[PDB]
Amino acid sequence: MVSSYFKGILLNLGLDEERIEVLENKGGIVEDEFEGMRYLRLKDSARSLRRGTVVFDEHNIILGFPHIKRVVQLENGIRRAFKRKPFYVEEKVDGYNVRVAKIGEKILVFTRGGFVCPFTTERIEDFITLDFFKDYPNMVLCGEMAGPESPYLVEGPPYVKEDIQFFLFDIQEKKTGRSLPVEERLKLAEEYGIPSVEVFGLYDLSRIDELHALIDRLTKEKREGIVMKSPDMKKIVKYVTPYANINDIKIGARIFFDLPHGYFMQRIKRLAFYLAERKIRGEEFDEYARALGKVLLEPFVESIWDISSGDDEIAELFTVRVKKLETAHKMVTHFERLRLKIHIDDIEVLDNGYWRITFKRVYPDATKEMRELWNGHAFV
Amino acid sequence: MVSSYFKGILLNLGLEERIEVLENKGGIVEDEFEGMRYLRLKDSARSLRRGTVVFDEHNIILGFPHIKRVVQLENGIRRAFKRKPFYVEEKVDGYNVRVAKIGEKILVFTRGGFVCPFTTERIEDFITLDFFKDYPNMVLCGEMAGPESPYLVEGPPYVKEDIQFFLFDIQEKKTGRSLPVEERLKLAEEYGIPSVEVFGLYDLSRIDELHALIDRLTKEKREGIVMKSPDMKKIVKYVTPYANINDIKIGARIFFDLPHGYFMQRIKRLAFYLAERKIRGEEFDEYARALGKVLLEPFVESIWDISSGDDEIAELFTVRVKKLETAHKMVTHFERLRLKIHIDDIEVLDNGYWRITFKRVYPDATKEMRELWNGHAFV
Ligand SMILES: [Mg+2]
Ligand SMILES: [Mg+2]
Ligand SMILES: [Mg+2]
Ligand SMILES: [Mg+2]
Repeated sequence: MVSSYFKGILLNLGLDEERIEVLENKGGIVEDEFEGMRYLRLKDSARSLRRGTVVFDEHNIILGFPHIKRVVQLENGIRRAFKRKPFYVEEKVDGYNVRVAKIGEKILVFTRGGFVCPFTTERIEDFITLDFFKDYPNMVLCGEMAGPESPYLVEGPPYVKEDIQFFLFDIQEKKTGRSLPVEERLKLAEEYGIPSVEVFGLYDLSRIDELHALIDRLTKEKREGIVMKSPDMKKIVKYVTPYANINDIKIGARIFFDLPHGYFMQRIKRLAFYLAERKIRGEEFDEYARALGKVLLEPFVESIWDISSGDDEIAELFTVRVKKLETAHKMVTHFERLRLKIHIDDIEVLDNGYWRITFKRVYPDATKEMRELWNGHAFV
Repeated sequence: MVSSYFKGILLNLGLEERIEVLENKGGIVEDEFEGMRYLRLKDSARSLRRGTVVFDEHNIILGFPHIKRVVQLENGIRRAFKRKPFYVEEKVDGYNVRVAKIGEKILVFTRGGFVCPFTTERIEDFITLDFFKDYPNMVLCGEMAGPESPYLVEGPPYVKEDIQFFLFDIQEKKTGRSLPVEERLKLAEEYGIPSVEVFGLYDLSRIDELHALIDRLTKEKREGIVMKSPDMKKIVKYVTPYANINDIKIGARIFFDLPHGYFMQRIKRLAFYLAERKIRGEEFDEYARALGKVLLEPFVESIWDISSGDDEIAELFTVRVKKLETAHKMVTHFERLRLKIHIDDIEVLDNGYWRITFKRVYPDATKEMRELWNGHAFV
């Protein structure tokens, strides 16, 4: 299933031969390839090797990016995680996660599951300079790709007016995955001109009222929230705005079916805890209640009306810019391997010579369930 | 674990290897009420649904079948009934009971096959027993519904106190076969058995009057309808937007540890009603405000509750009983069902009945809600 070459490295990393075989049998480790380079991808977690870890050889091991725990009550979440000790507060940028690393003679960009993104890898030199990897070839840039022309999202931060951008939020060591302290990472980002998430400053529990004011401002500005980090990067907690929760519901409600478990309920819970913590009442409360009802029902009702007349499927349209037409071809192939039903809907050349590719992703299982229900299917 | 007497009947009913798996896994269990032992089917086995109870070779009470719902009324009718006629009955919001003569006793069973000590002791208050003198092999299936219920905190608006029985089926022992609608209604009248309201005989061509009926039931805070072919072979339910919104209001006080999809299924049902009826503008906005309010207001109120104090999320509800012993039997029964319920208040009514106020607490929902309020971090 997977070569003993890769199993050999997993052993040198301390993994047990018996565990390696179980992972191989269950598909928890799989082989993949990008432009001729073979690598092992961890679909499941293995000891200190997180999901999304990729292995090319004994040195080129890129650990998966760790999950970040959330709090839904900000003040008490800070007291529990940080006590009264200081922490950095960074913008949580709404995009997709990437890890950028020098592998052999190539710069590869890995998405969260450990796939090489052909779009982001081809265009990485538009978003960052590569001087960093000349000096720090054993280091991994971790960041968010975010913007209005994204291959993976249909929303983004409001200050990105076109195309897509990189926002550094961590620098990690190969093989160990160890994060540099915040201050060192920011010094490297400035030294190399690497675009960074916005750092709002150093805060602590005693400054909770300013943090609430920050959340309210990010809400009005249609931004997602914050990530709180101890200076040594050992404690990390996220917290999202009510806008993030309401807009996610709006986007998701067009599809409604076949979404991750709890997608809607978790966000309703996050809204209720925000409303409780901030003691919002009266007319202000009613505005949130009306907004929640609207984003649950209006996009869903609109899709029911759509699927009730015709053979059209529920779809999302999105665009990206590419330098070479071949890249668009590589994306369609990549989208299929990821089991997504995506095709090219439109192509245009821009005034700067980039191709603007409009993709259409359809949701056939969600469409089928919605249409069967509309056509009167009876269920227990 | 389970007697060879009961396993023998299960075999005579068509179930031998499956019987042993059921015994080992606890899918069939033995129970007892006032000295009568019976087998209860905790899981379904072939044509024997969950809630089937077995006392002997003859006294077999089949579990009540699930009823499929439609969320799009006009197309659901076209699919289920085509253009053939069907009866339309009120769906009464209560709990399901099966009433049967077992030996010399009249026992009342809830959906899972437990004898309800409350409904069994008081059954003569809700129905007459003449029916079982003439039809001892028949089972009355009905809804117990009202403002003083042991199992619900809502009920139909036209029941002003206590609780009432509403007949909706008459089934044969052992076979579970339902009598045709017209025959069940004639029996209900002959024996004075209270019935669910029958709105009449409808068909697809009368879909606009059915919509008008739904709108009236919503305005009157009633749950919906059950549609039945005259031979009882095709049965479909459809609930009002009020039922969906009020269920959410009730559930949102607790939010956690509820059945999977409890909220999402009702939002789905709300959306299909709004689509089918082409509701728009201000009328649409009223439904969106109502949905937002019932999701958030009870939930926020409970967060405020658990944030100031050490109290647990609780529901208060009352019932009337004739004997205090009955209240004692209910507390014991509630514990056996793994519910944290205790007696909060007791009073004697002007008619000599005891009104018992129970308090059910929700320790698992309370703990999760409180941990979240106290800043617990989670993936
Ligand atoms: Mg994100
Ligand atoms: Mg979002
Ligand atoms: Mg019911
Ligand atoms: Mg109800």
